[PDB]
Amino acid sequence: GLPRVAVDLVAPPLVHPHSQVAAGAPKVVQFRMSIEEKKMVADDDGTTAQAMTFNGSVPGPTLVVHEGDYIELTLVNPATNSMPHNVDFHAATGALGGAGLTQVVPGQEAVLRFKADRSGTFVYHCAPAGMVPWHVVSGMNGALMVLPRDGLRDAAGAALAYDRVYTIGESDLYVPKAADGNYSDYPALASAYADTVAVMRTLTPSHAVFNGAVGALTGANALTAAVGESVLIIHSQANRDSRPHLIGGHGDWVWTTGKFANPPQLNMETWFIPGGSAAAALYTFKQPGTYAYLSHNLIEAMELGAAAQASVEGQWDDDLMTSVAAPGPA
Ligand SMILES: [Cu+2]
Ligand SMILES: [Cu+2]
Repeated sequence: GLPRVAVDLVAPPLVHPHSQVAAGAPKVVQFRMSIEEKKMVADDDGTTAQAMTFNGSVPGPTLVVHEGDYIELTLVNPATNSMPHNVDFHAATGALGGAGLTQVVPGQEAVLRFKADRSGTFVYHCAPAGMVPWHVVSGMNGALMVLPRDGLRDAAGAALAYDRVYTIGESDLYVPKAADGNYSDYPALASAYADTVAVMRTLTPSHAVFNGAVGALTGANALTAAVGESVLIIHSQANRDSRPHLIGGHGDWVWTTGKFANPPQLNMETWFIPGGSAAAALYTFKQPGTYAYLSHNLIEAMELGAAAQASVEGQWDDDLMTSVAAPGPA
């Protein structure tokens, strides 16, 4: 040289713691882680896944820181576981972131560282190579954151714150288934892876868720818171896207993317885220119750898952518302 520281861690959702613102210164821271893977479951048924894551968871844791510172871481892976991992982151720169370096494987571880710177929230995440895615888716991753320183614121410136936171894451896833358908388962892882891837491719897823598962957150777991317060948430895723958212518520513020620187825106519703990344947112618450957271789409958330838741518490018122018446027628 510166110172360283360481831281711790925791888981888711938651975161851891821381513161925101511161013163312180830167430184470194540391852381560690571980891764784981595982397986688981896712848802418830059971378913588961495996896953992966870182620690464990888903898602892863886250871381935171611131811106510147650186861271460291370480891573581881273980052994046990297986695978490897690583881571991437987001954030840172280079390588990628770281991744390469880281790677680781298983056992181983490583560480780384870176620175942171930137711121816111962113895522881481795995991867490884091939694977990455697977990972891332598974788971993983877461876120871271850163824141610134010162713280936151618105647109214107013113310131713102928251319290718381938471975270968530888412895742997505894927697973596967067977033939018958258923778914497947496985154990281992690887076986698973292959287937896853295938578924993734386708894309778608398965588932988504947130954290892881478904438920987771828721118840217990778921988350928481218260018414018033514020818261923151963150878321894441890675891958894817888513968106877220928451428911018731718204956112317030935112951122978305996340870163822171720117512105935121316011218210828203838802947112977104993217895937990868994360974111964141814131818221617160018112018323119470529960718530838821978631995404919205628803378906995815518811268906797948994503878502968741947261718771718251417280018181119521019535016025616002019522019823017146119631229804128825016577
Ligand atoms: Cu991994
Ligand atoms: Cu990435």
